[PDB]
Amino acid sequence: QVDSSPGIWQLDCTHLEGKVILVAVHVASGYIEAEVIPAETGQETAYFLLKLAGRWPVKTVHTDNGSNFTSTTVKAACEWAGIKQEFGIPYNPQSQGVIESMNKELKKIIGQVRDQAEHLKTAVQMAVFIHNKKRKGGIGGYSAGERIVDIIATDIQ
Amino acid sequence: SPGIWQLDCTHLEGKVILVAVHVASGYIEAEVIPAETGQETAYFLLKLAGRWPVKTVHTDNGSNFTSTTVKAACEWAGIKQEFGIGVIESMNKELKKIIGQVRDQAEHLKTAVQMAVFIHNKKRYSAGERIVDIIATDI
Ligand SMILES: Cc1ccc(-c2c([C@H](OC(C)(C)C)C(=O)O)c(C)nc3ccccc23)cc1
Ligand SMILES: Cc1ccc(-c2c([C@H](OC(C)(C)C)C(=O)O)c(C)nc3ccccc23)cc1
Ligand SMILES: [Mg+2]
Ligand SMILES: [Mg+2]
Repeated sequence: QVDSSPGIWQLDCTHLEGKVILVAVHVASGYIEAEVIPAETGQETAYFLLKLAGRWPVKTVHTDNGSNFTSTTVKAACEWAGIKQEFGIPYNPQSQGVIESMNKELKKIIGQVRDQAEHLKTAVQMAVFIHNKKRKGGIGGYSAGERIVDIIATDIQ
Repeated sequence: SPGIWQLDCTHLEGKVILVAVHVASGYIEAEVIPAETGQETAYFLLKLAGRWPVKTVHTDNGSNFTSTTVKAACEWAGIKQEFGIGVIESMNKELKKIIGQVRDQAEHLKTAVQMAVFIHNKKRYSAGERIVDIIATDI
């Protein structure tokens, strides 16, 4: 029911200190990318999608019906880059549940490191690093950053 | 080799473009930064370090690259910095060539920069496929 194909991503906006955090999760691996955007608008979300599309083979982006995600400028970026958009209810279990859990875990890590940085965006990037490098499943287990690169490499191969 | 990166700043329309190149694959990441300072370069490095296993960053002697803030980000993330000692200079020349082709298609320079990064990394294996394979086979 939850699409874990190598090209599937879940995106959503979370909030802290009156600021907007655009977060993306590569569903199958748990790898995340986050950015603090000045406004919760299509222009900022489309620029974020353009950057994400340049690194990974993004085939599908699952979002809620938020005005920034359903905007013309996001549709133009997804269409230009060759990405499919799927809209669902905010926090729905099939297409928004993986990003819901990642946002909750991301906020927990930001709260731990917040003291270490002056700006929120810095603490957000420190928390993204900590999340993507954390090792899951036993001592010799792999991290999200290692899982994404392996999932995509074995998908190509 | 799997963790070696090169960083440099190029300029267009009075704006600063911070460009990273994964030497072994030709994969690039670029960002338009408001100022050519340590703060902007350290934030960019913090983002890059979160996706790829960056072991070394090679740069020139530019004040933004030799700053205490960049050193603090590299020390925190566990990255080694090397200064002086032309992969990024060829990538900055190719990136400007692609931006010039697509510049008409976008209003903002940053958008054209990201469109050019997409075109470069997907060209085709492609630079985007080479990085992911180099790192997966390294692991
Ligand atoms: C992991 C980490 C990296 C850099 C800093 C740092 C920051 C941070 O901001 C950015 C540069 C923009 C990343 C911040 O928000 O604290 C600042 C404003 N000045 C500094 C001065 C000296 C040493 C370090 C810094 C803090 C933590
Ligand atoms: C690949 C691509 C995606 C979106 C645009 C786009 C932009 C651009 O900016 C971002 C939204 C921030 C990407 C830009 O700089 O031209 C703007 C300001 N208005 C639009 C209106 C209608 C359709 C598209 C756009 C341009 C290129
Ligand atoms: Mg939402
Ligand atoms: Mg220079």
